[PDB]
Amino acid sequence: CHQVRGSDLQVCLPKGPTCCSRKMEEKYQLTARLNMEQLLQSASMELKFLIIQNAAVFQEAFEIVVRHAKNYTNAMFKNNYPSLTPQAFEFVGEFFTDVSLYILGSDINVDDMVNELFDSLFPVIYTQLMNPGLDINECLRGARRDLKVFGNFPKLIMTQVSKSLQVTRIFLQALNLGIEVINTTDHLKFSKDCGRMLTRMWYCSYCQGLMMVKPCGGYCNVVMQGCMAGVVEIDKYWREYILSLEELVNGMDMENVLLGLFSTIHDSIQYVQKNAGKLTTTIGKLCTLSSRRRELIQKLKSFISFYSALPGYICSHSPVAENDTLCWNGQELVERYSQEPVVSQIIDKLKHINQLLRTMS
Ligand SMILES: *[C@@H]1O[C@H](CO)[C@@H](O)[C@H](O)[C@H]1NC(C)=O
Ligand SMILES: *[C@@H]1O[C@H](CO)[C@@H](O)[C@H](O)[C@H]1NC(C)=O
Repeated sequence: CHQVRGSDLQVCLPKGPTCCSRKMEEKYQLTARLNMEQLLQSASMELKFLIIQNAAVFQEAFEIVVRHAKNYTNAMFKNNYPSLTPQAFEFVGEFFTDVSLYILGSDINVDDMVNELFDSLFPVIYTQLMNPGLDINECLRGARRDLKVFGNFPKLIMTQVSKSLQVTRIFLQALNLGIEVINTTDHLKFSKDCGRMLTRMWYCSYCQGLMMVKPCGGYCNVVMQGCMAGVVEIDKYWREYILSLEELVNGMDMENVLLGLFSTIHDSIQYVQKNAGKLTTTIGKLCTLSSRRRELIQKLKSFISFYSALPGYICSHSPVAENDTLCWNGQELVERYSQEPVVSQIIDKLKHINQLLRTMS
């Protein structure tokens, strides 16, 4: 043994003498772990950055659309229903606040936003528009629904906005989930047998005192196919996630729906006032964007074989003798080579988001 870069070892199969002890064997084991990790990192980096890019852009683009709709809706109220301000400035803000929250994954029930909106809207219509001239607020909030003053305008808005806010939410959910599974890949822990085999493949030749010999490609594939056995099962679910995503995008907006809200609300106010006469009395008694989507799907399809091409990536981006001549077989230099929990969580997450994508478009 010159420079290197009995027997009681536990990894390197000792044909006879050996250059390395049990302690240098443990060194070689940890550097195999570090090496596999770096390689997995490099495999997943470009795809990870792609989805990180678009998740950040699309989130702001959608946030811009909500802010613009809020101000337009606020301005339309200020201009057409000044008697309803400043109260309108408050329930419009309440609604679009929940819009963004619902878009970004918060537990928000759409039927509320609409119902809270109309529950807040009706008392100020009654007091300021229908019968001009504080303790009686809660009665009017209850009579709004008990007397169905807006007809089916709330249901109409409910379906108008729930369909458009659901697709936008799920699109952001799927982008962030892809980041989360791909980022999990470079942290995948493998079996101890795989680690011992990786050590034999990459480093045990130095223990026999060889300097330039590389492992056989065939030996690398048998080793890698054995290491990535659970990982390759993820391929079919990843391909369905890509295709389901491509389905959603080809089917697509939220701007028109949210911009159109004031028009629908205004007609709902007109409906109510068509009944002010009798309604007062009873209440008296009672009381390039699309271009970005395309380019993302284009780049995303180029990575559709990520999990199936992964073992080949590790073998090709490490020194191997793909020729299978004068190569290291794990225990001797040969002339020609002859012969889950975390994974299941990735599966489950891909299954869940793939249902959500399917049943949308
Ligand atoms: C548009 O709406 C958003 C809502 O948060 C607000 O921050 C922004 O200042 C508005 N722009 C105006 C009022 O010019
Ligand atoms: C990636 O995974 C690591 C470890 O699991 C975690 O610390 C990090 O926050 C994750 N990053 C993203 C963007 O998911």
